[PDB]
Amino acid sequence: MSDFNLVGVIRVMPTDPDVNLDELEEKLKKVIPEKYGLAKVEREPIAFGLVALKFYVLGRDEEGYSFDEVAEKFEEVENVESAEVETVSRI
Repeated sequence: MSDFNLVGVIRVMPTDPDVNLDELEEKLKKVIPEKYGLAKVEREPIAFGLVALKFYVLGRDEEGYSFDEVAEKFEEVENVESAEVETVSRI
């Protein structure tokens, strides 16, 4: 087929308000495995001083692709409190 037919949006919550965001994204973007693609990075700041990051990761609906997998790789990065897969959709 050659394209991407799925998108999984992973929400990452930083450990605390003081976390440098630009650096976080840059680190997370390179932790994204080779076969996945990036479609969009969004910031959703919250009232308490923190700002959640939303990654729209591209993949395929075939063995070998696991959005929970990249969420986990995301959780290994420093200053990341947690990474979850909010939803997955066909594209």
